[PDB]
Amino acid sequence: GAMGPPSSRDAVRVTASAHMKHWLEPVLCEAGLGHNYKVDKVLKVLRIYPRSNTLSSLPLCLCDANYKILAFANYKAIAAFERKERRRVTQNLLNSEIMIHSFTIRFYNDDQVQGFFDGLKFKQKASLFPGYLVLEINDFSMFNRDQLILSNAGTIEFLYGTPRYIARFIEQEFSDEE
Repeated sequence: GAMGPPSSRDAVRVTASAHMKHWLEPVLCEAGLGHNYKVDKVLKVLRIYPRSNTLSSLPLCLCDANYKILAFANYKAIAAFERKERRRVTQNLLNSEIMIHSFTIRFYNDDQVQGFFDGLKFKQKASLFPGYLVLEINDFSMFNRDQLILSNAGTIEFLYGTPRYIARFIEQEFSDEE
């Protein structure tokens, strides 16, 4: 007395082929992104601190392929996931993979990151100017449906000591010259 028909004609086929790639290196050199730039890449988030706003999107910590930076999504980007998925993205949607359509570079200091997170303290080794690279998510979308975590984030280094990041954004101008 067998029961339950086979799943073939009624069911569909799923492949899903996507792997993490290093864009932090080429983006700052090959792409030379700066003030106004827009590229498509994958990003993984490891920590999120929900707020009373109940927008399902707030300042969170993410780790890329080469380094881990701090970033926050704009309301325009926040409302997007709500319309397309009508669910909390910060839960498991962000952890999987995200494709940012547009993003802008921003500098953050010890005080800025403090308020940005529950109380994460970043050491810049005695610095007056901001040495933290923070991105902005104006509009993003779910790239990979599958849920995966960046287990290689531990081996990844920090941008706080990267001479390239500091030289490209800080060494550009320091003295007022006036």
